[PDB]
Amino acid sequence: RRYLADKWLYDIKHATPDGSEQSLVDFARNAYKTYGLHANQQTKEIVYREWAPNAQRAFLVGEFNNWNEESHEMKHKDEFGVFSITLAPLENGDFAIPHDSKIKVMFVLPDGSKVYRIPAWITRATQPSKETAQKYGPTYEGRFWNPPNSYQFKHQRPKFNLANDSIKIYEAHIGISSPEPKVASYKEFTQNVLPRIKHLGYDAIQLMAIMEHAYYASFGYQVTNFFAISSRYGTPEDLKELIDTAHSMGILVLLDVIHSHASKNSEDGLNMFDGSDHQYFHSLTSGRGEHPLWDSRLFNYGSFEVQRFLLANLAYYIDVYQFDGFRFDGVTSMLYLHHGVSGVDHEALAYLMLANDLVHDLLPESAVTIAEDVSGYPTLCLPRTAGGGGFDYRLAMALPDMWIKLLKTKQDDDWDMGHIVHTLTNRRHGEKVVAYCESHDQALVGDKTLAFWLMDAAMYTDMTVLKEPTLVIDRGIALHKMIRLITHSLGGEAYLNFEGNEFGHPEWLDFPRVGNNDSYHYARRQFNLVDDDLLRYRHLNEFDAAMQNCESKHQWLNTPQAYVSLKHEVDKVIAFERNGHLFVFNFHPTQSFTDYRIGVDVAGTYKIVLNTDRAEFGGHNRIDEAQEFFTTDLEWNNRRNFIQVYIPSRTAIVLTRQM
Repeated sequence: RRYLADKWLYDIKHATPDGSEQSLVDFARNAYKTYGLHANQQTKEIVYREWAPNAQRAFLVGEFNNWNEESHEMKHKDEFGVFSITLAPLENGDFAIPHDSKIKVMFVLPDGSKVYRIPAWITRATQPSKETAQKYGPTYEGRFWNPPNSYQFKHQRPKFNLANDSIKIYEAHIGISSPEPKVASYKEFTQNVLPRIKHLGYDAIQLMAIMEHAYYASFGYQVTNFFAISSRYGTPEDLKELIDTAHSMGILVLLDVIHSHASKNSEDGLNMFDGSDHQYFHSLTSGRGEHPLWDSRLFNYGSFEVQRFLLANLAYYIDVYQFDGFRFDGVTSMLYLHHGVSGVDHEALAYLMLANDLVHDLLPESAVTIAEDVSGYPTLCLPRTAGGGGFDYRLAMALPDMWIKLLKTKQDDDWDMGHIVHTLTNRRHGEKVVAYCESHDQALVGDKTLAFWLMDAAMYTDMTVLKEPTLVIDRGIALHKMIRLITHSLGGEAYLNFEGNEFGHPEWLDFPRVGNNDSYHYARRQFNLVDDDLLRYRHLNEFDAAMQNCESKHQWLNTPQAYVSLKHEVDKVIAFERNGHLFVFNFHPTQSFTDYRIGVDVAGTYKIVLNTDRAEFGGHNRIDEAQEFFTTDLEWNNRRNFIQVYIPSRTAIVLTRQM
């Protein structure tokens, strides 16, 4: 439709001093090696460069020259609008700027006034002290990171081929990852939570809220400093070790990348960086719209230095931190000119195309990219040789709403099985999907988790092991396990789980904020319930670990769609097959079934590999897992063979073929 992607690539490849040709990787590597600030370890010189076309003069200031506005003026802009400076070593032979001290760049504007900014490619920035804040407000401060010894990676990236391998994703947030009302750290995650995720068996960790942001209750979505990992949890070397460690564990690490919008903050953010309304962002008079959920600003992808900035940002996280891939947030607001309330923004789309090219050129056959897109735009996840966007996956954001309607309005006798199957299997061919049954927003104040819809206030008295389950608690535990498993096996090409729902976390989540007196009482995760043996929460957690490890041995996610054979409206039973394996579910409120027939297409002997009625999962142990299920050579539910099962009221099972 438009050929902006190809025009922009020719200019990249002949942007050399002699006119000779270079590669796209060479462009983005030479950029993060040439822009920002860089120390020379052999001569002790330092070089700094900075794009700022609206500014007339530029001066580097900070603790290293006592914020002097005259002594370190940069050389005149070249024909591309870039200031530059070489700092000689001091007379004693030392670097002229000390390590982790505070710095700013000052610009003189056309009207002669002065503004103060954190440099745009800085690698660290920090929240102010209570004394500074009473005076100057809540603005963050930027730091010059030049340590005496940089962390040296010891492990290679894990062996991974995107086309062939499955990926199961644990969605996590560093700060809430403890039972205490506080902000937890990178090192605590490395030592206390990486083992829990390895026990549960996920392939990858999706890190939310890593790009730096000042407003905590925004869950990470309002970004201020793009080349800086967040300081409220620790330092750049702490994170490199966290990733080196996951890599030794065989775990890929992905970054939540927010390139859809930016914070409205001015001094600690990019809004009005060089004084003007039109450097990184579209001007307000351009009428190019606003984000419908977040008070924010939007980028101008057509500027050559903005392409250099965002593309170097991707190569920097891959090369310098050894991240393995990305989830792009807010894709629905980027794709459309009305930002989600059918007319497409082709400049924003061309940037995502070039971004997918670079990332796959950097790690041939291994790199991963994912999209957050409510709308479901077609061709987003097809390759570039076929005209596509180049994404590998998208999220399945409609599924959680099906379960809420069921519990609020219907008696148990009146559940509709055919409606449940249709919702889970409706996806577009060639465009792979990440599925889940409740989202990180459903866990918040004012909302209700799955667990609360099922059992209500009786969770605060009758979740004890000491008394036999009441009628309400028995019903509730069984349904919580059945809902996750049918989502995992029937609903997509990858899986996702939000921290805490793997065990039925009660009550709600709430960050510190004005309406609760900045209370951290609900800004935490009661991992301690999993560790208490007088309660039933551990029953749900042990079920989750068994689900994930089953998939890694018997692949079923990154494979073709399932064939479904049953969905009965008076008995309330569902059954299907995928990548050669078999799945069965019974939802009836009072009746248990003996000798129920189930269909199967490849003859042989089958054995159960997962079962929800285990006592260790809170069940009543009515089901015998040592049984061999031989196939009968007779057609059933449109398959070539069948087996016969016993399934009590409210239980589910999975089976595979013995070679």
